[PDB]
Amino acid sequence: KGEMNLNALFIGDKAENGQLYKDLLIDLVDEHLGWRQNYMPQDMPVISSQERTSKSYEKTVNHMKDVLNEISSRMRTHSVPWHTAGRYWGHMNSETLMPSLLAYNFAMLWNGNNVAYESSPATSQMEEEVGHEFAHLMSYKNGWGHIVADGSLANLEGLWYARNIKSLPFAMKEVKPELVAGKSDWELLNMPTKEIMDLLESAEDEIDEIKAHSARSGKHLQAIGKWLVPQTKHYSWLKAADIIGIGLDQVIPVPVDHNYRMDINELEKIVRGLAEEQIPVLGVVGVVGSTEEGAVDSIDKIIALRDELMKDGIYYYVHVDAAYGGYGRAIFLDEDNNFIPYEDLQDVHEEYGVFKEKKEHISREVYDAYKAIELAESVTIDPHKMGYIPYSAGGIVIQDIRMRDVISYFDIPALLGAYILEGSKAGATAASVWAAHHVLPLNVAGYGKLIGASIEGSHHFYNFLNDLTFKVGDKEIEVHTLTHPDFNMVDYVFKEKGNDDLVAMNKLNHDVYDYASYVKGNIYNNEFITSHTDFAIPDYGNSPLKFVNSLGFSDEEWNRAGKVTVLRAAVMTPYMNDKEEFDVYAPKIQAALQEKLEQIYD
Amino acid sequence: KGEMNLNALFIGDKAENGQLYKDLLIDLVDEHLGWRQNYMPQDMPVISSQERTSKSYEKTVNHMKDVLNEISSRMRTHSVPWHTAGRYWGHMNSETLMPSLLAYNFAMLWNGNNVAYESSPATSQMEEEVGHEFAHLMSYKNGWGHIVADGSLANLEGLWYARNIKSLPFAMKEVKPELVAGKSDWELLNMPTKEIMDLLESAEDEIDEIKAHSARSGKHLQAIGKWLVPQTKHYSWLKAADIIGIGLDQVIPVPVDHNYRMDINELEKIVRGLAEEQIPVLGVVGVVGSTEEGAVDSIDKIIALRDELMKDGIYYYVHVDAAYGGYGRAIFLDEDNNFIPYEDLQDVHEEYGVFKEKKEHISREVYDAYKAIELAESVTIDPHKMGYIPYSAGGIVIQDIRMRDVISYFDIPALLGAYILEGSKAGATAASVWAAHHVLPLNVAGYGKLIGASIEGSHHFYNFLNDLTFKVGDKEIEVHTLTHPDFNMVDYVFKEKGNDDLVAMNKLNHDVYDYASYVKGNIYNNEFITSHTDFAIPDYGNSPLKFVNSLGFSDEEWNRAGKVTVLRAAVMTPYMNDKEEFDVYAPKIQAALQEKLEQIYD
Ligand SMILES: Cc1ncc(COP(=O)(O)O)c(CNN[C@@](C)(Cc2ccc(O)c(O)c2)C(=O)O)c1O
Ligand SMILES: Cc1ncc(COP(=O)(O)O)c(CNN[C@@](C)(Cc2ccc(O)c(O)c2)C(=O)O)c1O
Repeated sequence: KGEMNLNALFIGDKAENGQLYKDLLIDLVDEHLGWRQNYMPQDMPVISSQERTSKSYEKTVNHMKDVLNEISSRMRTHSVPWHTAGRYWGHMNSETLMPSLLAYNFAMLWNGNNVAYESSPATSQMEEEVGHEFAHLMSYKNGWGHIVADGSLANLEGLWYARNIKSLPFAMKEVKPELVAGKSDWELLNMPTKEIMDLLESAEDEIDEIKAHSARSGKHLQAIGKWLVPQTKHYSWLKAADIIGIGLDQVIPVPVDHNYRMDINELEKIVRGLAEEQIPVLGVVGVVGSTEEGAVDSIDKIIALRDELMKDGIYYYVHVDAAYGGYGRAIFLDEDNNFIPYEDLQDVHEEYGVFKEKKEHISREVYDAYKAIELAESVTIDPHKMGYIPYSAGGIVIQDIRMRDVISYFDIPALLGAYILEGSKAGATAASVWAAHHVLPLNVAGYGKLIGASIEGSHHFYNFLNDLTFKVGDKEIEVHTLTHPDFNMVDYVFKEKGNDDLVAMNKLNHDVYDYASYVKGNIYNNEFITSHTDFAIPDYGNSPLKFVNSLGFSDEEWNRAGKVTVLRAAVMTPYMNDKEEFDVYAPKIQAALQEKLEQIYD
Repeated sequence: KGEMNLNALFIGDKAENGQLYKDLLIDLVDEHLGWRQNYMPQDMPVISSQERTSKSYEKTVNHMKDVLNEISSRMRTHSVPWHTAGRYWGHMNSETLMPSLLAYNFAMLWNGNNVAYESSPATSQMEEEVGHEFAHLMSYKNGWGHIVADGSLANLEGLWYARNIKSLPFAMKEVKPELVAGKSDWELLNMPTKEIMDLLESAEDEIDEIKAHSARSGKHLQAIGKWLVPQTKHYSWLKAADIIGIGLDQVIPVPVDHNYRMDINELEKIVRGLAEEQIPVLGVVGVVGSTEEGAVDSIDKIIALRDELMKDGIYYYVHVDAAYGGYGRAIFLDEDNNFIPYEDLQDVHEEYGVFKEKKEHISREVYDAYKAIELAESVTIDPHKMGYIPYSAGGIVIQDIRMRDVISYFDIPALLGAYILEGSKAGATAASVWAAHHVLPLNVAGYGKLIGASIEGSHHFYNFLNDLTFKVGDKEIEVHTLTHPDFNMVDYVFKEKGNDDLVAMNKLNHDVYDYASYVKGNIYNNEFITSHTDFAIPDYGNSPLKFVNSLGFSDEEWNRAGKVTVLRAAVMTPYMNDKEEFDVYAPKIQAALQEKLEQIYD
């Protein structure tokens, strides 16, 4: 429809569109109450007119008012103001899409459970569409998807899929050896996922028994392999191994590079060596959007490697943790859902308003990674992150809908609970995601413009911080950024011009956070709020060494400190894409930081 | 505060309190927008006055209106009208508490994540209170609890707790044998949960290593035991075994009686025999509130047995699945949180308005079961069920807060995600439960009156159906109820006076449902809606035999049909507690059923 103002799809940092929200909220509530009054309209109201004027009613209503007044006080005292544009530079949390908030409230009035079509048939159809929409976002042909409570529970379901998938070859031999005839025990534990599926889908009257001898029985859980994850992974993955059964001991950290993306060379070493040891890879986890750095792993090279190892009879499952950057793929899809060629990206992004300045914003290495998500088997995608959908809304997407039969217990499912890890779920959550996917198409005409604004605002902050020098009473403090953002997270540190004590930078940056957080002061009066993370050698290795040395520290001071405290800003605000609007909040950030540093040292 | 009208704590079956809802909704939204405008009030609105009058804005707003209009159409076409009182007699779904709906919407405007205190400190304190409130509901002293996305995910976390708990004895010997010195391998796999906890809490500088050798490593998952569940259990438990690692093969169905409650004698047989086989019980699952019958298992006798077997060195973990009836315990607690003596129940329930007619409504056998929930280790409680809190809100409660350290990864937790199975969670979900727990105390002064009304309305329907005879063209059809409700679910069947074909009753009852559902007709025009369930011998055994024979069928016709189709009504409406209000909807149900049966046969 030509052009779409994102400035109307949010309530606003200063409640600029608060009447629009309130008016559409009331219009929707009024439509639900009309539905209610006109279901069995011959029935007269059970709550009488005199009951609603009684003292019993007034005392109950006044008590509700007192409880809601206490919720209001606590929420307006101890809550964080990330709705503001150029003052919040911290965690992956900004404003949520008004269409989604309006739709959750509307559907919550029906209280539908999506575990069963019978409970809410309309919210259930919406969830199936949302999964078919998640598949077409990931270019998965004949794929599927479902909303998960959170992204940690979706990462778990991924391991559930793979755990049960690698267990199927061995089980097939134990129930219908005919399917896996002439196959070495090790050729079974290195069978491609497509073949395992094609075989199972062939044995119609045997799928149940093959699955009864699968990992669902509890056997072969240590034999299916070792889960390979980036070392800078999320604890959801550690927890996933513990719960699924493989155990934390069958998790191997794959080292990351100085851009904090998995070292594909090192992955090759780990995989090839474990295969010489005849131990399989249950699977490798690729991360698009790192928890602390916004780093996009080279899914392109992870999948390229898989192909090269298949010639040597080694296959691994690939699950993409795109909890953060999954919605980010929309910046690469046209209105016909085709991946835009890179040579045309900058031109298409000017035609659609994704980016306001015609320059490179996305590296071909991140483009190539986002593209190869279609060759992976499963993806964790979190609407409650860069989908700007309200919590709790996570998501999983599978490359082949048939895969759901490896998790299946017993067309739109009539019992989604028999195709998912969780049980009872809100259909309001589905209406929230469907509304957002329908106001904002999962392409360059909708979510692309929103993610583009997040990225362009991250780049303006990056360029602002890379020239920031202060002056705190004969103490010049310079700001230094960690790496060029692969998405929209800009990490940064503060340093005294001539302090070669990393423990002193790690204390400067800890003190900047302390002031830029609830730790010190009232959060309703903080002029700049940011996030903090420690990069410790136990988990990050010497991946930050290049950075620490660039700032003038030694490899011994690094091993002495044991870590670097980095400040993190996931720029999810969609208001700082315009350099002009950023240049208003620029002096407001510098002035705030000066005072903050001036309180730290005096 | 004397007396509390529940008729003001709901929007209404005919939107009687829709202005109150809308007015408190707008008052709350207005309080949030004021908070937003007055955080950094020196900042001028980024969305300009002219932007909000532009055609770009109007076209975007009109598209949002069109999407929300499509959600409205689909939701008002294919949704179920359970808000009505005496016309919906089906699944555990009625109206949700207005205080909770108002509070979710208010807190959703802050979009707080409860996985971390830093994200929303106010919603996080509310969740800790809600868990301390769940513990005092279950009389757990020094206990704790947390909100789970759903009850299936809470049942999983229970198995996570027990799986890791039984694994601790063996692991203790492998890291600090000193703690479990002089203990047989089998005395370790039959150690009481308190001792395992007291031992682990003693080895301060070793807990991490003991846990690293626990089931979290992936070892000893088949050695920890067999999970014992009622045969009429929920598939969440089957799924839980598959995911946790023990596997579906280590799940033993314990047979139920003709009241569809676990046969404690049969449990004794299974437990004692498996102990002679030297195979441990990972744990036994007790169910308060059955999925299809509303049956309360004798936790009293399950725990009594545990004590008796401990003399023979056999201990089992007990997890209570009170997803449905957990909130039901409030009907037994005084304003000082003491369990009311049974001899006084009827008198206290008249003093508090829990029951309007002074008669027995709760059997001493259900009282005794609800009381012994305090001796169990963990309980699944679903606010999104009989807590009348909106979906998705489930819950877990642990008898000892220290138990969280067996699941712990790394005062109010500063990272609840390291004490729970899930990750990112809505703080709005917490504000919804906290609001309900604060308007309705978890005792006889709040939730007791609501659950009492649900139960008294279930009893009036039970007594109505037990004398219901029709007349469909020389075909007299009589209604027969399954069992006396243990909570608020009344199961029932329809039968032709002289049809001894159970397959014909199972078709009569299937046809009654077909008409009383979305299967046949428009659901906005259904005058009576009910639920259906098949009781098959594979899962229910000969537990329905007494019932089928009472209706005049033979033990051969039972084995021929293989099942009985039962109609189910979980009376969660709080409006039918008054016989006078029920007697209005009584003729409206009989008239509807007559027509329904008259369509089936002609
Ligand atoms: C890269 C990555 N993958 C998966 C997940 C798990 O997702 P989910 O939270 O839905 O279960 C994550 C985790 N992301 N969540 C955060 C960023 C949440 C958070 C927000 C604000 C805070 O103040 C804190 O402390 C946490 C997390 O780190 O857990 C992920 O990053
Ligand atoms: C006794 C019992 N225990 C645990 C659970 C799992 O709880 P959760 O749903 O929160 O994950 C259940 C399941 N209860 N859910 C229902 C009753 C849901 C449902 C409502 C309406 C419908 O039309 C259908 O089909 C299902 C279920 O049976 O799954 C439980 O009963």
